[PDB]
Amino acid sequence: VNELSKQPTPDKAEDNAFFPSPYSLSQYTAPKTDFDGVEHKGAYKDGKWKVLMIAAEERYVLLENGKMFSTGNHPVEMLLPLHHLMEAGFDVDVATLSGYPVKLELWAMPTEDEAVISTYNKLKEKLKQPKKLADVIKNELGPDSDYLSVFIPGGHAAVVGISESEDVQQTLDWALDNDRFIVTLCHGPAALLSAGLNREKSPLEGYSVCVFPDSLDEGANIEIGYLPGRLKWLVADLLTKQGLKVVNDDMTGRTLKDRKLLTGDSPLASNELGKLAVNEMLNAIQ
Amino acid sequence: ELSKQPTPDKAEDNAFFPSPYSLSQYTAPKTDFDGVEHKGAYKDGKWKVLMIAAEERYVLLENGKMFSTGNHPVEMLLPLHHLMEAGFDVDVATLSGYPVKLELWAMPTEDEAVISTYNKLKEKLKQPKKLADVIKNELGPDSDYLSVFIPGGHAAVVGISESEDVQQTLDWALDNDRFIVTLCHGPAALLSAGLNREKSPLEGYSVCVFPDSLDEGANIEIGYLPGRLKWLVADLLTKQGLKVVNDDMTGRTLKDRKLLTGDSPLASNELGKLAVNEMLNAIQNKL
Repeated sequence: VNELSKQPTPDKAEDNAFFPSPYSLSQYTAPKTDFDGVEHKGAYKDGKWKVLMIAAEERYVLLENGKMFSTGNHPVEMLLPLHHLMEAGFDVDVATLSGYPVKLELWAMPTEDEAVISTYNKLKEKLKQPKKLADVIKNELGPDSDYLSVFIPGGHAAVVGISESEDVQQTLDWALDNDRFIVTLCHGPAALLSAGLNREKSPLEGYSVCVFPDSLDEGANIEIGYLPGRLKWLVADLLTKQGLKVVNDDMTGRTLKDRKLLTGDSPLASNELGKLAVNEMLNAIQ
Repeated sequence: ELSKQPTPDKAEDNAFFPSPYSLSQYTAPKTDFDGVEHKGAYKDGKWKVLMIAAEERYVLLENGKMFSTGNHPVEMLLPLHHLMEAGFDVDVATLSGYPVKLELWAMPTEDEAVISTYNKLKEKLKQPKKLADVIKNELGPDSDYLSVFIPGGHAAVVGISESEDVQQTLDWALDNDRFIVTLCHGPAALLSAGLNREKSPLEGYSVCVFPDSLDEGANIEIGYLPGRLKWLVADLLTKQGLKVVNDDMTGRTLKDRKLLTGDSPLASNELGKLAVNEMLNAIQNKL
C-alpha cells in the first residue's frame, strides 16, 4: 500500500487527460470524512430561505505541458457543508453557467460515509439537470430573493469558466448589495476573481479569505502525481493582485468569516465550514 | 461474441460508452475517404469556416443513465479535411470556450486523413473561441466566415439546441448569404433558430437528420445507447416546420438553398465534397 503508482492514471473518455495518481488518492482521499453530527437539526422552519449553489460544469483543466487534469467539484466540499445546511432546514438549488450536468471529482467520493452519500442521493436530480445561472439572475434574485446565501464549492474545476463569468459577477454584486452570504472553499475562491472583471477595482478589495495555497499546487501536488502538470495561473496569486487578503499559506482545515464572506482553506475545512455557515445564517434570521 | 451491454465511464456517475458489440458494428479503423477533389483551389487567405462544436459529453436519458458521447470525430474531421485541403482555414467555437468533447471511441485510428486533420486542430479543439466573443467581433456583413459548420454525434443535442448564441449565429448566415453545413444529430442546432419565436426562419427548409426509428430501436437493442433519448431531433424539427427528408440511414446528403445536410456518419465524406463544391461555386459567382 506504499507501492502504489505515483504516475497519473489516464481518463479514457478524453485525449491526453489524467485522473490523480493511485498513490495521491491514498494521501488526499478517504472512504469517510471527519463528520460527527449536525448542530442545528431543524432550527429553521418557515421553508423560505434557500442556498444557491453555483457548481462546476467542465471537468478538464488544460495545463502548461498540454495535458489535462480530470477533476470536478470536490464532493466532500460540496456535500458536507450542504448536509449541515439542509438538515438545519435550508433547501438547495444548483446552478451551472450553462445548465450542463455538474462535474464531480468522483475519485474523492467517500464511499463509506452515510451522511455524504445520502446527501448526494437527495441532490442527484438537481446535479444532473441543474438550473442555468442566467435564468437565476433574471428571475430569482433581486432584493426579495428567497436565496439567503451563495455556495461555491471547490475542487480544481472551479478554476475554469466560473473565474471569468459576467453571470457569476452579477450574482456576487447581488449578494453584496443585499447583505447575503457568499460561502466558498478550496479553489472555490477563484469564483471571486469574477467580481473584478471589466473593472479597475473589485468590490471585494479588502476582504480576507482562506484559499488553497500556491506552494502545494506548484510543488507537492505535482510531485505525487495528483496534477499531471502545472496550472497556468494560481488562485491565491490572482486574488492578491485584485486586493484581497489571502490570510493563510498552509492547509490546516482553517476557516474564516469576514462580514458575510465565509471561507475554508482545503477539503479538511469542510465539516467546520458547514457549522460556520449554519451558525452565521441562523444568526442573521433576527 | 462481443457483449451488448453498455460499458461504464469511470469519470462520471451512472454513465456509459457504447457496448463493445455496437462498436464492432458502428465504428471502424478506416473511413471510406478516397481523396479530396479540389486541393489548392482557393488561394486567397480570406474565407474560412466557423465550426461550432459540442462542449458537453453527457446526455441524460429517459431512464436516468447518461450517454458518454461528444461530437462524432468522423463527421467532424472528414468534412474539414476536404475544406482545409481546398484552402479554407477553420476556427473552432463552443458556447463557453470549454474544450471540445469528441466521441473518442469512434476515432478511426488507422485513417491518415482523419488523424492528420485532428492533430492540426488539436490546439483549437482544446482552446476554442467563445461563440459570443465571435458574435461580437467576427460576424456582420464583412465576416471572413463563408460557412458555419455544426457536426453531429449525440452531444449536439445538448446546449447547442437551445442557445441564443447559436440562434444569432444562424440569423447572421441567413442574412448574409452564408452556408450552414450540418449532419447527423447536428441539425438539432437548428432548433435554436426557433427560440422565443412563433415561426423559425428555417421553416419550410428540407433536411437530412439521423432517424427517430434507429435511436428508439436498433441503437437501444445493441447497447449503443444505454437508454432512450427524452426527445428526438427529427421529431422536434418537424414540429418547428422543417421537412425531414429521410427515414433511414444511407449516407444521403441534401442541399436546400445554402443549408447543406447529411443523414449520418455515412454521409461525412460526401458532405465535405458537397460543402467544398458549393463554396467554390459561390466564390466563382461573385466574379
